Amino acid sequence: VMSNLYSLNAGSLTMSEKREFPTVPLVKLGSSFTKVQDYLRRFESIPDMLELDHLTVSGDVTFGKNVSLKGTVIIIANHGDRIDIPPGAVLENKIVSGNLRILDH
Amino acid sequence: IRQELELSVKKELEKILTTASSHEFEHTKKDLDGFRKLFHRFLQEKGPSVDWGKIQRPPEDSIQPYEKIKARGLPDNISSVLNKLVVVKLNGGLGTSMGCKGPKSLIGVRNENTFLDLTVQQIEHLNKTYNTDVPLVLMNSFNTDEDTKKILQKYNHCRVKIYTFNQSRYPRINKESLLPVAKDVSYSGENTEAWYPPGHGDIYASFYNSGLLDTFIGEGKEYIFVSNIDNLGATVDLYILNHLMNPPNGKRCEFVMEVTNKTRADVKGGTLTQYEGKLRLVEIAQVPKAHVDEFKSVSKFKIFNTNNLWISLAAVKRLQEQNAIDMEIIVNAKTLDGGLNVIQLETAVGAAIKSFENSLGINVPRSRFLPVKTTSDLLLVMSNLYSLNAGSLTMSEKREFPTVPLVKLGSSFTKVQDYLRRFESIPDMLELDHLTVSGDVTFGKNVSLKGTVIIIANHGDRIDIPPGAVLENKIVSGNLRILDH
Amino acid sequence: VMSNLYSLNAGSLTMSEKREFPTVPLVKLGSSFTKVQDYLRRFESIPDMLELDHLTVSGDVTFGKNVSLKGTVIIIANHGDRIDIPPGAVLENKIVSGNLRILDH
Amino acid sequence: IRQELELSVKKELEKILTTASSHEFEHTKKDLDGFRKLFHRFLQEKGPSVDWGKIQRPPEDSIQPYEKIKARGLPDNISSVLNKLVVVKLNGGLGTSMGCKGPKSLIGVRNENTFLDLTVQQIEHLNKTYNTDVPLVLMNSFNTDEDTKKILQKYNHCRVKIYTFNQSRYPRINKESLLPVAKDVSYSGENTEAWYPPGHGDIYASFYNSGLLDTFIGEGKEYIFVSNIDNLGATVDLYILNHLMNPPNGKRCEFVMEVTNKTRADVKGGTLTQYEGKLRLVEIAQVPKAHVDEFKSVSKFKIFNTNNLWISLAAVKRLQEQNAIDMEIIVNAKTLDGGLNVIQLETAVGAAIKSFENSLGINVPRSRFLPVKTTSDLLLVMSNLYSLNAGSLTMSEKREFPTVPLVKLGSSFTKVQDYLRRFESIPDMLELDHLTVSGDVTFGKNVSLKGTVIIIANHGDRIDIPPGAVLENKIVSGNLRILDH
Ligand SMILES: O=c1ccn([C@@H]2O[C@H](COP(=O)(O)OP(=O)(O)O[C@H]3O[C@H](CO)[C@@H](O)[C@H](O)[C@H]3O)[C@@H](O)[C@H]2O)c(=O)[nH]1
Ligand SMILES: [Zn+2]
Ligand SMILES: [Zn+2]
Ligand SMILES: [Zn+2]
Ligand SMILES: [Zn+2]
Ligand SMILES: [Zn+2]
Ligand SMILES: [Zn+2]
Ligand SMILES: [Zn+2]
Repeated sequence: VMSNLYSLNAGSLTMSEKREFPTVPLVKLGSSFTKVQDYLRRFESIPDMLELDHLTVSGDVTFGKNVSLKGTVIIIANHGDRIDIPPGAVLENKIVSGNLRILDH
Repeated sequence: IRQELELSVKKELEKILTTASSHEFEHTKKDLDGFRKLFHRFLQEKGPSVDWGKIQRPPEDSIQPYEKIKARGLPDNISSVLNKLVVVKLNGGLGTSMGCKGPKSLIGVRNENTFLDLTVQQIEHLNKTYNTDVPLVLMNSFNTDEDTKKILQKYNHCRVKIYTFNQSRYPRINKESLLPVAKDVSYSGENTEAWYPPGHGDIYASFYNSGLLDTFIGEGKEYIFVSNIDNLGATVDLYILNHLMNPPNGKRCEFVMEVTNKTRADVKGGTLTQYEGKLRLVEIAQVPKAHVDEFKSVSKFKIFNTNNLWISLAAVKRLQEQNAIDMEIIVNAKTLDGGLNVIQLETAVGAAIKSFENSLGINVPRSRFLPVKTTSDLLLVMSNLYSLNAGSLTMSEKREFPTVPLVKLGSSFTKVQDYLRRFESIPDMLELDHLTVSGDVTFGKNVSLKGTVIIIANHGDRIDIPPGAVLENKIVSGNLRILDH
Repeated sequence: VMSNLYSLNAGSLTMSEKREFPTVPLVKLGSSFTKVQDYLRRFESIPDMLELDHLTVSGDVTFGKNVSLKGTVIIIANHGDRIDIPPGAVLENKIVSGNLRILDH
Repeated sequence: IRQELELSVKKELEKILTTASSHEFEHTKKDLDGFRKLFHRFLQEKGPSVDWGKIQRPPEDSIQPYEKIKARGLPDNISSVLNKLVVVKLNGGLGTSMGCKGPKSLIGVRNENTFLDLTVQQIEHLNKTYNTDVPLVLMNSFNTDEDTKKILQKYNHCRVKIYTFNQSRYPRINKESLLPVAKDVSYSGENTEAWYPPGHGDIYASFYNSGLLDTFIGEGKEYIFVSNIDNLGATVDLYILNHLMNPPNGKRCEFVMEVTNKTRADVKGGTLTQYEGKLRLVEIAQVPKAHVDEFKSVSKFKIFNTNNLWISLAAVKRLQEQNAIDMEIIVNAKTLDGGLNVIQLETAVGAAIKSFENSLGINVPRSRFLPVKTTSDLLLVMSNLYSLNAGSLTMSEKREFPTVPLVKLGSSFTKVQDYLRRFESIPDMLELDHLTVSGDVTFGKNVSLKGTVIIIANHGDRIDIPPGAVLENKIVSGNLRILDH
């Protein structure tokens, strides 16, 4: 609902005219995202989901600004591990797993 | 300059020619002739491109929905139309994508039936029920010709007339220097890396030179139906056939291609446009990089090409006789193990649709387009998700939702041996929707996969899904090993 | 006592006649199964132990519905690791170990 | 509308006022008056209020190269010229960024010497060698005043007259209400929730009201040298002082700020320009909408402000008693304990340069601009890379190349306490160019770092660099625990 997948007017949401395929994508964020505070925290910005179809996020994950999610994206971070998807990242039909931490210099 | 290039290449080509066993010299000469013409055309125009201004969406009567065709009903006498048809299957390729050495056609698909077994079973059963005699023509390649002929013996008692004709063989040409890399050696020289099957497209030239189209046109045949051996959906359709040999208002269509609607997946290409009065198959490479996104857009172009084509022998002969048959030049670059950057010129059978009169598209269900590119497809096709009869696969009546699920097995599964190894049995996928398997994974017997199952095993780790396991909308990760006690 | 290993009638328990041999099997559930609450929560249902001899389960372990245990089963989840036995899983003469998490979708 | 709301706010402030300290009651209003003036002023000009056209680059001789001043620069008499000067240091800052409450000035920088200790040392040694009497003055804040006045007992016997004055404290203002945050709890609820220092501008208002202006101008002082206590480079320069009090052609300069060339790091600061006939300090904020990217361009504006200023007390009195002092209103916002969003108004001391006659910048070497803001700077300053003499740091002459090396310590090193703990001694960094350390890292005694050194201890991991280790153009990673036996 927050993504550009949808458009809001007069308190009414409708799917984007720019959605190439009429269907609503599938998105399952893990337990790390369950609480709204956490959800908001972990998305630097709401990524581009206009071309998205499947999205599975499981572990400890974060999203920088201007990430773009297309088609089937399965990001999975194992227990203990964490994944920091860098900003501007374009994930299209990728399955991304492991343990990556991005730190300030 | 360009002329000097051409003539410089060709007399070197003449030098190559001088090497030949007489066994298959004259048939070599033609191929060289064919190549050379391709090369003459190659430099006739460069940066092959299309004027986007002159492009248009096809008229609504130029791509008819298959359900109208089926609406019309099947023909009054199936025999008389089946006897006017000939089945052609493309067999140019081998199972290296599936990690098998031999021709693809031979890889086992379901219950010890290989692709070829399935095609043969189909046409045979077709004949047996309709008391007709349809031929099967296999367009082989130098990589598959021999490997393939060896096994044709199995079909001596099966009720079908299997033919064969070898596709051309063109020299790979170096990229920087537009010269051929061949050392004037035969096939036996292990210089097979210096040759290639031009195109699925040269079939016109290859089918003409084989003399089978004259046999068949003389034998009272009107149409050939070309498809791939791996495309399990490319059955011979009696409705499409009816619309071909009993045409309404007397419109004879020389060339009709099956198209289907695009998914976000298959945006790849092969969409019909109206260009300069006639239908044209347009591929992404042909489109400028300015309008490449607009070309992919599903509003403007809703369909794409299934290389299921029905063509009239007559028109093939007429057009090939005149060299009026026209297809864009695919310049395909490759770098092989030897460490050599080369290009190889080729053509796509579909692209010729613009040279035929009254060319037509018909939007067939995806059911007719089930390419088995890789082992994940195999998993679909082997499961109870599908049902096999007379070499024809159809989706299970027990599939609650009409869609085909999505399945992506990792690199550990890529090779058929590995795939078979890792599945103790083919699991229940009747209720499946998404399946992603990534790492080192194994499946015991009587596993059941429902909805969205994402099994993921990390690098190094391994997952042994125990037998009888029911995974429904689960995402399972980690490292579990099950050992015998 | 809870399994199909015993049949209950009018309060009275009697070992199932279907049991091949009159011997009672050996079962040792780890510390994570000591409290009745955990135990109950950790077995989505009572598995099939009618052909069981040896059951040893140690560590963080979870059972799905309809699991079938036969002969000798040893399930060892190390410190920090968990093991979720998927439902319907039949284990017959096996030692199963490692770290496997089964999450909903 | 705006005025109607302003007066509404003024009433509230009067409601604030009625509570105060008997002994410290009155001046509060003086501070408060300054506040409204600020409020009036900030509503007077809403928006950019500055075009892009009238701005031009400073003409040459607007700013003179320090090398030109140092040429035949030392005065014939250094006592008399020093006797006319008073040193002012900005002490209204805490070391919370370095993880301590205390005023930043009190944080030990080198060999148990604090920033203050260094300054005091410097001017004391000045006095002792040149037989003069230079005063030192601290601009304190309500966060540092008491804490500073408590420890000033140290320098009782040190030959230097130290004075102190507290800058104004203004009430924060709510972003939507435009009314004072005014929790006023009372101040028992802490100030950060309740009050703030106006940033550097006030210096003119509070330095006058303290009576020190009249004192020093009356004592026989002509000039006042302003800088930060954390800027180790900002020493009393006798050459600048000579070009200042003994100017050529008798042209006296009432205001002069030291600027320096912009490195890639210092492209975010404010820069000197010529606007409407006079030199002015311009800020990013001052440059709305179009033409913004060019401001950053080092081609257009090659220098930035060091905040090392020299001013005439006479000019300050003359301009302050006329309220002719004009600085661009700066508005900033944030909140935390309040769980609020809050606005506070302040000004900048450097901005006032426009309101002075014969304003003149000078381009000093970075030698004089060395702001110690983080532990990473402490490591740099504490190392053999710098030599200490009488509170003055100078880069080692042994340093082959004049450039300062880059060093970045991790989150584990942010607090000076942790930082000190993690270095059994300051390593040799004299041949260092590039140092990056991240994670749980510790250094033994007599470590030597040369060239580029990257030390990465991943999450959970520790790295104990063994003592005496010499690391030269290495990147060390992993997990190593060195224990005692
Ligand atoms: O020069 C060649 C190469 C391959 N083949 C045969 O045909 C198939 C090659 O086609 P495939 O690898 O299945 O993909 P494409 O070459 O793109 O051709 C067809 O199969 C694709 C399956 O996705 C469809 O997308 C295309 O539209 C359709 O033209 C192989 O099985 C070979 O037996 C030939 O006859 N000649
Ligand atoms: Zn031969
Ligand atoms: Zn094989
Ligand atoms: Zn459940
Ligand atoms: Zn000068
Ligand atoms: Zn300050
Ligand atoms: Zn002293
Ligand atoms: Zn600490």
